[PDB]
Amino acid sequence: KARKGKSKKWRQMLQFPHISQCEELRLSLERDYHSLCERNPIGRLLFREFCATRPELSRCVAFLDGVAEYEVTPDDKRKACGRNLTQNFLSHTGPDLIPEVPRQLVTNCTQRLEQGPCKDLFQELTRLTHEYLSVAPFADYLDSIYFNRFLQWKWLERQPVTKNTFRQYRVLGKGGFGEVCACQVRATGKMYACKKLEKKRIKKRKGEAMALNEKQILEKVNSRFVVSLAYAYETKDALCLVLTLMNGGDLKFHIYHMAGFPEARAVFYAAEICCGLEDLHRERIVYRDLKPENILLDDHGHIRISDLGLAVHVPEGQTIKGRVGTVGYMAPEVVKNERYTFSPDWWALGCLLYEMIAGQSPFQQKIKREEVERLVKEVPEEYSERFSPQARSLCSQLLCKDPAERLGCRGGSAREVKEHPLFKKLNFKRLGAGMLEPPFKPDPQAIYEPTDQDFYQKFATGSVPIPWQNEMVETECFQELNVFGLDGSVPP
Amino acid sequence: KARKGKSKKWRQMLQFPHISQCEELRLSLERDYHSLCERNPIGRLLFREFCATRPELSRCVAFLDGVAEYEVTPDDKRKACGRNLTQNFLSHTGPDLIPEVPRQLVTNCTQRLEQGPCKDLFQELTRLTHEYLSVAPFADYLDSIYFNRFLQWKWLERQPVTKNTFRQYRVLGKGGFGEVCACQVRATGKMYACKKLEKKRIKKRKGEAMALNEKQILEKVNSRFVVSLAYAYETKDALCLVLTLMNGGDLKFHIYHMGQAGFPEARAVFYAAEICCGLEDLHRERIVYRDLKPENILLDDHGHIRISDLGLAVHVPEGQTIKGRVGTVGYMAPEVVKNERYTFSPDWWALGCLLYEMIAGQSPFQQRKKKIKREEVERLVKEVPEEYSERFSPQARSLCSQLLCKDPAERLGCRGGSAREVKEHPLFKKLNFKRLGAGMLEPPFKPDPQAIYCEPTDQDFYQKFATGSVPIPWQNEMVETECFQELNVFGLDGS
Ligand SMILES: Nc1ncnc2c1ncn2[C@@H]1O[C@H](COP(=O)(O)OP(=O)(O)NP(=O)(O)O)[C@@H](O)[C@H]1O
Ligand SMILES: Nc1ncnc2c1ncn2[C@@H]1O[C@H](COP(=O)(O)OP(=O)(O)NP(=O)(O)O)[C@@H](O)[C@H]1O
Ligand SMILES: [Mg+2]
Ligand SMILES: [Mg+2]
Repeated sequence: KARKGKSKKWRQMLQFPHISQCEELRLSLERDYHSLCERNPIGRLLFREFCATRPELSRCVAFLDGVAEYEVTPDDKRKACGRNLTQNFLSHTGPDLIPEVPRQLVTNCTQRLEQGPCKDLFQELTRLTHEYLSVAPFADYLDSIYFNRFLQWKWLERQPVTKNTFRQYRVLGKGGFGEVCACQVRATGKMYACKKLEKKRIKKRKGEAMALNEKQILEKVNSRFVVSLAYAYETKDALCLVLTLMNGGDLKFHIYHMAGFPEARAVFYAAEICCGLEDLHRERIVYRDLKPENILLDDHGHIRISDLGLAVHVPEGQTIKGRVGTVGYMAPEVVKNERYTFSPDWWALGCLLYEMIAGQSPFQQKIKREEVERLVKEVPEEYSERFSPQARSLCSQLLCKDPAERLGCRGGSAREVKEHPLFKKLNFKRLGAGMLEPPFKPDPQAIYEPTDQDFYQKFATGSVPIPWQNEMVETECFQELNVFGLDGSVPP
Repeated sequence: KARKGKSKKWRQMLQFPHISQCEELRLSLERDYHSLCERNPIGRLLFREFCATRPELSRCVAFLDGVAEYEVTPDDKRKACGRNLTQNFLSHTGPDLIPEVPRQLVTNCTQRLEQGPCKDLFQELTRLTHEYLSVAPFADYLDSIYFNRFLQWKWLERQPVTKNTFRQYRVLGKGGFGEVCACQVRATGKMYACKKLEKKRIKKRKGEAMALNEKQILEKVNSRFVVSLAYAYETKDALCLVLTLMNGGDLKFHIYHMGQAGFPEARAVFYAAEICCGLEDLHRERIVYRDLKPENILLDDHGHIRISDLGLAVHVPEGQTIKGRVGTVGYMAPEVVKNERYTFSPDWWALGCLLYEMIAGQSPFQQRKKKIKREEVERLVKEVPEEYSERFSPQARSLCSQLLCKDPAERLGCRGGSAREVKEHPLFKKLNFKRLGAGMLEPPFKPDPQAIYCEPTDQDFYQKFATGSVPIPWQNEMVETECFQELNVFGLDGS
C-alpha cells in the first residue's frame, strides 16, 4: 500500500521468513561452492562471516583479499605489496596457509616475485585456497547458522515481483515494443530503468522468441560493461525488464552535440566496450549491434553495452549465419552472408573507435544500402590528421576486411586488442574493477492465449540473483537487517 | 591443555556446534515459554532480540522493562514513573499494547494510579502481555534463527564438565567430606568456590542420600540470597559442587572479631532482611532450611549475604509436615527439641536467634565461651523467655521476641502471611524490599579484600549426582563474563 528513498514500510517488506519455510528451498538448491560462496554476493558475504569465526578460515580470506588488492595495485607499488603478502602468509616460521600446501610451490612464488611482480604469481595458491575452502569449510558453513541466514535471503529473493514492488517515474525514451522509464524499488530505494514490451505488439509482430532471447542473455551476463537485468516481471498489459539505470545519454548523442572526441576520451570508451565484448564473448555471446547509439553512459561517465535484441549464443565449436545489424556497422563476412562466430563485433569496435575520432562513420555519411556495402567489402577507410598513428593503427587492424587477420580474431581474443599500444596508458585490471575515473562526466539530467500464457511464465521469472543480492548490499539493507544480537541486548 | 582470566583458547572452548548437532536437542526440549523466554537468562535475551525485529513485539518488551523499573522505583518518584508508562503505552490515541486488551482494565489502571502508585497496578497488564507473548510470538520465535542460536547455546551448556573445565586455586576451608577451595572457569574467567566431597568418606559414612539431597536442593533454588550451584561433576576421587564464591567471611567471624561482640542495629537489620529474603525464596520452593546460624551465612565481596550449607535442608511436600530433631543445639526451635512435627516455623525461630545474637553479641539460650549442657539449653529453649538489654531498641526487641515466640502457631512468619509478616515489621520501616531483592541497596559494611592465588550402587549414585552445568547459573555466567555478547553477535565480522 503506497504513499534514502526506501519506503517507511521497508523493514516489513523484507521481513525474514520462518526457518521451516526455507526447507523445501534448502533441498531445492544446488550444492555448489563457487555459486553459493563466491558468485552470489550475499552468499559470499555470509560465507565470509562464517570464516571470521575461525582463525584458520579467516587467514585464507585475508590472503584472498590480499591477492585481489595486489592484482589491481599500480605497477610501481606492486612489488612491495606482494612482498608484504609473502612475509604475512608464506613465512617459513608462520602457520601454513592451507593444509598440505606444496612447499616447492611456495619457493617458486618467493623467487618469481623477486624477479617480476606479474599479477599471476599467486594464482596457484589462490586456486589451492579456494580448493581447500570448497570442501570442509563449505560443509561446515552449510551446517551453520550463517547458511540458515542465507536461505532466508534466498527466500526473499525468490518472492513474486509485481508492479507493486516498484514506484514508476517519468518516461526516459521509446522502444520498438514499448516505453522505457525510470523506476525505483520500494524496499531499497535503488533506481533502475524499466523497459516495457507490450504483450499486444509482441503477439502482433510475433517477437516472442526474440524478446525471450534478449532476457535470457541479459540474465546470464554479469558484466560491469553490460546493462544488467535485475528483475523480469509481467503487468496485465506488458513484460518488463528492470535494468541498470543509464542516465548520461548514449554515444550517438555525445559525439554529435558539439563532432568527435579527444583521443584520451575515445580510447577510454573503446577500452570499456572492449571489456564488455570480452565479457560477452566469454559467455559465447556475439552482440552484433555495436554502434554508438547502443552504448549508454551512467552518471559518472562509465559506459555499458545496451540493447541486446540482436545478440545470440554461439554453441561450442559451431558458427552461425545471418545478415543482421545496422547497415554502416556490419562487417564484410556479415554483408556477404558468410558464417561467423565473434569477428563482427571487433569490426564494429573499429567503426565505433573510428567514428569517435573522425566524427563520422567509416562507410556511411546518406548513401544507399548497396554502395555502403560495396565500400565495406572492397574499399579502405580513409584517415585524416585527426588520428595519431596508433589510433589509425588499431582502427585499421580492427577494420581489417578478412576476419581471419582482424585484431581480436587472430587467436588471442580480447587480449590482442587490449595489448595494442594505443592503450599503453591504461591499467585493465583497474578499469575492469571500475577504479579509473573517466575523462568526461555528464550533466545531472533530472528525474521525477495458452501459447502466450506459457510464454509469459517462461519470461517473468522475477528477481535475478546476482543483481538482486547486489542491490541489497549497495542500499545497506543487507547490513542493517542481516546483523543479529545487538537489538535487545543492552539490559532493561 | 593448560598454561579477563579467560584462557587464550576461550573462543575454541566455546565454539558453537553444527545446527544438525542440535536436532535431537530440539526435540528433547520442553516447549515451555516461561522457561525458554523468561527464566533461562540466555533464552530470555534471544527472545528479546527476536522481539526487537518487530515493532509490536518490541513495545511489549519495552512495557515489561517499564514495569520492572517502576517496581523498584523509590516511593517519591514512583507516581511520575507510572504516569510516564501510561502516557507511553496506554494512550487512548496510541496503539493497543496487545490484542484485545480489555479497555475497562486500562481505565481501572489509570485511576488506581491517580490515587496510589502501589507496585501491583500493572500486574494484570503484565500478565496479559506474557499471555500474548507466550502464544504466537513464541511460535514464531521457535521457528526463527534466534532459537537456532538458543539451541547452539544450550548444546554448549550440556557438554561434559570435568576437572579440565577449571583451574584450581588455594584451599578456602575444610568441610566434613572434603575441602573447599577457590576455582575459576577457563572459558569465561569466572571465579567460584569448589566444595569437594571425597567418594571414600561418603561411602564410609554412607552420606549418599544426604549429599545428593544437598545438591538437588541447591540446583532447584535460584536466589540472590542462597548460594548457587553452577556445576556438579566428578573427579576420580570426588564429587564436586561449584558454588557462588563467598569471600567476605561468615557472620560468626564478623560478630566476634571486635573484642566487643555485636553490630549496630542498622547493620544487624540489613542482614536480617537479606536472610529473610533467602528464607522466603527457600520456603516458596517448599524447603525448610533447618540449620540457620551465624556460621552458615556467608558474605561476598560487597557485603551481601547468602545462606550456605544446605545439608540439613529438606523439601516439605504440599500439605504434609515433617519430623526430626536436627540442627545446632542453641538455634533449634521448641517444636524441634520436643520432636514435634513442623513445616517452616523452625526457620523463623532461628532468624530470631540470629538477629538476637547479632545485636546482643550472644546467642539467646547458649553462651559464647563456657557452654551449657544440651539438656539445660533445651529446657531454657522450651520454658524460659530470652533476656533483653538496653542494647535493643524497642522495635528490635519487638521483632526478636515475636520471632522467638515459643508456640509456632503464634510466631511471626507462621501466623499465615509467611515472610511478608516478617518483612512488614516496623524495624524494617526504612528498607525497600523490592530494591533489596534486586540487589540495589548498598550494604552498610564492606569486608576486607582477602587474597586468592597459588561399586555398581556407587557408580549409579555418581551418575545421578554429576549432572554437569546448571542452566540458569551457567547461562548467567556466560552473560556476566560477556562471552555471550561477544560470541552471540553475528554479521559484523567479515562484512
Ligand atoms: N538502462 C537504461 N537507462 C536509461 N535509459 C535507457 C535505458 N535503456 C534504454 N533507455 C532509453 O530508452 C530508449 C529506447 O530503448 P532501446 O532499448 O534503445 O530500444 P528497444 O526498446 O531495445 N527496441 P529497438 O531500439 O528498436 O531495438 C533508448 O534510446 C534510451 O534513451
Ligand atoms: N561458597 C563458598 N565460598 C567461599 N567459601 C566457602 C563456600 N562454601 C564453603 N566455604 C568454605 O569452606 C568451609 C567448609 O564448608 P562447609 O559448607 O562449611 O562444610 P560441610 O562439608 O558442608 N560440613 P558442615 O558445614 O559441618 O555441615 C566453610 O567454612 C568456608 O570456609
Ligand atoms: Mg533503441
Ligand atoms: Mg562446615
